[PDB]
Amino acid sequence: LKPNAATRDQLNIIVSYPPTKQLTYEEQDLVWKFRYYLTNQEKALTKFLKCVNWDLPQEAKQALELLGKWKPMDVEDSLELLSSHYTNPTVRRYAVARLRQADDEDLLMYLLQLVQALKYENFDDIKNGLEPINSAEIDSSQIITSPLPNLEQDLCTFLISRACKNSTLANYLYWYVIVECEDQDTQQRDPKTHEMYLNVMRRFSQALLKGDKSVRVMRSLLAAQQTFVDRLVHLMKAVQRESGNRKKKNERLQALLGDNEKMNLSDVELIPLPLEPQVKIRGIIPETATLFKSALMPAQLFFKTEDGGKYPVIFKHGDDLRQDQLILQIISLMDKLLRKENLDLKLTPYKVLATSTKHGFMQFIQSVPVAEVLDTEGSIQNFFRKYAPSENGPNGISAEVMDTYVKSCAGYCVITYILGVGDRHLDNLLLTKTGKLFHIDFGYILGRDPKPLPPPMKLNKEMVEGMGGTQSEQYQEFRKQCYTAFLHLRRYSNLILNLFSLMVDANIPDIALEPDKTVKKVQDKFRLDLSDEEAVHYMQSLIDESVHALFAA
Ligand SMILES: C[C@@H]1COCCN1C1=N[C@H]2N(CC[C@@H](C(F)(F)F)N2Cc2cncc(Cl)c2)C(=O)C1
Repeated sequence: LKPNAATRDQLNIIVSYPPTKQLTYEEQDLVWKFRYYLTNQEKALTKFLKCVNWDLPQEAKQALELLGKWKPMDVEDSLELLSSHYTNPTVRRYAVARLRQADDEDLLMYLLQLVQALKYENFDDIKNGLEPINSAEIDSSQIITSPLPNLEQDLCTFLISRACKNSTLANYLYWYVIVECEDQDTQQRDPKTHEMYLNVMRRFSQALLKGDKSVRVMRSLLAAQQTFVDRLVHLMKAVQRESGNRKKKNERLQALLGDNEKMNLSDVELIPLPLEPQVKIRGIIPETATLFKSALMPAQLFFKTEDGGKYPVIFKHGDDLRQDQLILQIISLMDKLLRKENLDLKLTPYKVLATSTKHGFMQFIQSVPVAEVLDTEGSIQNFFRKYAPSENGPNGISAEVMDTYVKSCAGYCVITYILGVGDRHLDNLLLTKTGKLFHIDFGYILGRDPKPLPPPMKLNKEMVEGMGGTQSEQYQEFRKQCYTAFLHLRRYSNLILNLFSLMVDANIPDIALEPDKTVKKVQDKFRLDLSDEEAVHYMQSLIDESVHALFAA
């Protein structure tokens, strides 16, 4: 029953191993023996469930008795029980029971991954949920637009249940499920999975229709959004087909946008913007809409908002926004995590929402790429002097602007390092007149890069020069903020890792390459082998080596 002191210490070693580390057969044999003692340790549960062979009915049965008797697990820990690693129905109900304890604010932080977790759920239990054919004959983008006249819930039931009580959650659940239906690789390689997402959508549609006055209206709005996107897509196809230069294309873009009788995109009743449903839109301003220099022909569009505002967006048609959608979702979570630890590092986690595997939205943040900053003002400090001057301020620039700059440089240095962001150049490093420095274009992630031998630390001459060099007080503050952000993010390793673990079968280019090796790629950047004091030095070493190497050119 109770182990000795030396054994109690041996078990403690195991309980606090990283998630990618595999327990040995004898290691598990020990944990299995003292499973009743381990009951008082919530962090032991994870290690315990890794000892069970769910193909052995009595072992599974034995384990589930202990699950009900175990110390209730964390909401961050419950995300591990929804991964592909656990498919036993009761285990997955336990995970959901722990999510029933979370706020919608947190549920929203994990919803991208939760929608993905439906792939490991029971497809029949989801089908038998439909109250009273070829799957290709059922258009996903037509379900909501064609309305017909303790451990009780599974994941599907739960997500819909909460989506009816909350309009924001419903908007994302809808679009996250819409893109999972629209996935052509899933349709072709796993037809039974594609059928499931359709059944989740029909269940959601049905659930709304059975709801009250406010719930029933959510279904109309969702259908109004679908319809708007559908028409924006048709407008895009048209402009991309239009023969001529960018000038002739923009003429056609604004021409069609101006034609509300034909297109219905310039004047509409207030509908939640798919990208940020907290924002209601009146339609697109035609005259301000144009195409970017890019060969894809993406469009910058100005949405008239509920309160006279103008919300710029990038609408890409002919591209998959899911990888950028994941990266921006992680940067947002990491920013929220740092703020929770009272460390606001002036980050720019703009919104990205793929509305299909072929099209999506992006929240446009007014800025100038550092490339252009140099092409016109010659330096980051010259640019900041122009738009943000102060006589008493450091290097003849405002304190707030200088402070925001150092803070975001440090924030992004750590995040881009942890997420292993490749293809870094001055075209995708953006700067704001408030001092906000941020990265865009997440086409190369988790150590992937177009060029061979990419550096682990994405830092350059211009960035350091903008700080007033290596001997500045600012440079010292930069270092201090890097290693602080790092220790804070390392604290939330389990969560960042469990979420990435739920993206292995998501069809994210750079995750698909090595799904098995993905979690470890991230897990290694945290350097969980090192103590906080060691980590601080490891970070300072990265910075030194990086800076020395960049001046050596
Ligand atoms: C929404 C965010 C944040 O706000 C800023 C823009 N932005 C992005 N811009 C972007 N891009 C891919 C390349 C091109 C595009 F989309 F046209 F194909 N550019 C335009 C672009 C490129 N370089 C500088 C600027 Cl300001 C603008 C992004 O993945 C994100």
